[PDB]
Amino acid sequence: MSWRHIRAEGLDSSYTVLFGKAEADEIFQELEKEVEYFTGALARVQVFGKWHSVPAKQATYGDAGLTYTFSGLTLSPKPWIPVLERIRDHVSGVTGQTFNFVLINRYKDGSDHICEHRDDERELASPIASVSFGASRDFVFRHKDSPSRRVAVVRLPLAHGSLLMMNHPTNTHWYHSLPVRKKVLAPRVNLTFRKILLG
DNA sequence: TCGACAGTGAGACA
DNA sequence: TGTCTCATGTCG
Ligand SMILES: [Mg+2]
Repeated sequence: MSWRHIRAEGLDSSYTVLFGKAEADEIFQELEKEVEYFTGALARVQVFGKWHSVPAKQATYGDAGLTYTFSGLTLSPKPWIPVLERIRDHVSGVTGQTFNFVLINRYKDGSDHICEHRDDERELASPIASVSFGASRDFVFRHKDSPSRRVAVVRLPLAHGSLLMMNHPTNTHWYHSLPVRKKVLAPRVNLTFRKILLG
């Protein structure tokens, strides 16, 4: 496989094109058709007098019997459906890793974005694999100390059919964003595969 | 609650 | 002047 290695102080990611266009088109259509997102209908749930947010506008699938936590609650993901198994297997096939969980986000146009954040490290093992379909969207890495010092910025279009692996310690020293882009009008679907520890 | 996203001011440039 | 990009406040 042909990989672009994105390297900098505390940043190890690599990027490749996982699926050719024909196949990326097919899979995208199947995703749009088949994935079931949480609606907005239920925002919060309260226990012991303290509220807890409930996932909205995302879908989670994973292995039977698995549980993950979210905003303090413990959930079960939907069991895998075939298009996701197909995608998981290609990722596995090209990295040597296994994954038991995927978080799917849909960005219906360039107004949908994600603000700077660092993944919830607490429940993970190991590399996060991010697979993109639909419209190309720029993805941005900013160092968590850049205020103290001035560290470089790294900017990467995540293209249709692509795979971005984020390996240690990329998620420890750098925040990530998917910034707004008005010019972009078509939707993007992103799949983030993880391995949730049984411990 | 605290996580997703609304809101906003500075700067760029058309 | 108008839209965009970058980098604290709110609320369910
Ligand atoms: Mg993330």
